[PDB]
Amino acid sequence: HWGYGKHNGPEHWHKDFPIAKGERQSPVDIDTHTAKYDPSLKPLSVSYDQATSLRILNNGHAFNVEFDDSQDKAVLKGGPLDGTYRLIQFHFHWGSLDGQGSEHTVDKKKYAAELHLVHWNTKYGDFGKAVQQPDGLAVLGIFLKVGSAKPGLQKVVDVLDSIKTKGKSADFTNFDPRGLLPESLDYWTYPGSLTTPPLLECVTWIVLKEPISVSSEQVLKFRKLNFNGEGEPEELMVDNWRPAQPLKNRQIKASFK
Ligand SMILES: N#CCCN(CCc1ccccc1)CC(=O)N(CCc1ccccc1)CCc1ccc(S(N)(=O)=O)cc1
Ligand SMILES: [Zn+2]
Repeated sequence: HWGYGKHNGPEHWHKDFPIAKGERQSPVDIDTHTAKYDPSLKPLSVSYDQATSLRILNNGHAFNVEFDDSQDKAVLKGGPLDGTYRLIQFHFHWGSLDGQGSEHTVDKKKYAAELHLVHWNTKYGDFGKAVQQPDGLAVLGIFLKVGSAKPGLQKVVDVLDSIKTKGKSADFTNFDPRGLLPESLDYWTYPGSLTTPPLLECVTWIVLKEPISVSSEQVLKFRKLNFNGEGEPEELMVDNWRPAQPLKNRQIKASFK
């Protein structure tokens, strides 16, 4: 099955998922000099005060912090979006070294990791229906660079020992995702896709310009996770990122001058 290795990685995905070579694939390189300021874009509205986290899961490709999305509790609105998008989960992509790990790049620069806060358009009723729609999802992407620790990330870091291997989950209630945001909500936006199989072209990408800083020790703990299940040979969960895909007939818009 698909993964991030030599024999099942991104260059192989198109055989099972031909949309891998489609017209609106993600991630992409964000060329900052070519992105155009769009004064029509509204400020983002991130309303996470009532978020209800439930569980953290190692799914064999990353780890997901899952939320209760059966009501409008933590929602994303505004910016390029029409309607209300409910937070369902967040996860990260990261590298084996501090100079790689992000999926999006900025003027070809790779960050150490990238956080994805995944939201779905409530007009489609459930997440499975939303992924079948060109405007079904909104993913808020946030770059991580290595420097000072992010205090709001530590509760995630400290539970990773309990979900080392594929298929392990742990209770993860009362986690506040507002502690993972940078100061500025300035962003770039473009129409794209899920960055893993099934690579569905259902995502409005909103990528924040300002990275958050995490410590070397925090990212080192991400790198102790495993792709494998328990009782299988250890394969470290590192370099779980897809590289930049062709922009094709798309324009990246900036919320800021
Ligand atoms: N069992 C099992 C796992 C099944 N998942 C969903 C469970 C679900 C939840 C609500 C309603 C229906 C189904 C599957 C699941 O999540 N994805 C697969 C596509 C999908 C979505 C919904 C239904 C079928 C397939 C999305 C995974 C995904 C990939 C990449 C990014 S990224 N890097 O672009 O942000 C974000 C999220
Ligand atoms: Zn992702």
